[PDB]
Amino acid sequence: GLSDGEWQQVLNVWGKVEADIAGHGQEVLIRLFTGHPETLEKFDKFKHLKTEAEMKASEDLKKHGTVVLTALGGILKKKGHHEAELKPLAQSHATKHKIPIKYLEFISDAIIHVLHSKHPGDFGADAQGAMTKALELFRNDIAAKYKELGFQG
Ligand code: HEM
Repeated sequence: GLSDGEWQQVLNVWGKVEADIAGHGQEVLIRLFTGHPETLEKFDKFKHLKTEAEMKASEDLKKHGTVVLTALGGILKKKGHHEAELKPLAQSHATKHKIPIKYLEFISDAIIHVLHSKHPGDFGADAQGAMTKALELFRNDIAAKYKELGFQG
């Protein structure tokens, strides 16, 4: 788990995201889609986006970014006590959306990238460490739910 100090760092970093949830969410999804085009194919409603310019101009993509980061933020604020929040997300992502855990790794990495991109010099080594642990815990708890379901891809 994370220490109390680590959780405080995570939620301090999260304040940056909360100042511009839509902008952070958009950039995270664009980073995901451009770095890993296979991920776009899981989204019937984003498949039509043929260029990054189109992605940037998509108001629905920004909207989904808000949905994604709002859900993640609610989970992070539980500081690991997130079974009720996380279980349904894991199950919808496995059973309905068919999202391999690899893609959760990709989006976790995208979040770290976007934080540095939007806040260069203001996302310190301790902060990166703590946020990485939180995202690993999130991913790992999802992975346990995936194993329960026998879901791979
Ligand atoms: C931080 C990690 C993620 C969070 C917090 C998150 C959150 C959400 C939420 C709240 C929804 C709407 C409710 C639901 O269907 O459960 C959703 C829908 C969806 N998610 Fe995720 N998600 C994450 C990662 C991913 C990734 C990596 C992919 C694919 C590469 C993905 C694919 C989808 C798809 C296809 C939908 C349905 C979208 C629609 O057509 O409305 N998610 N996600």
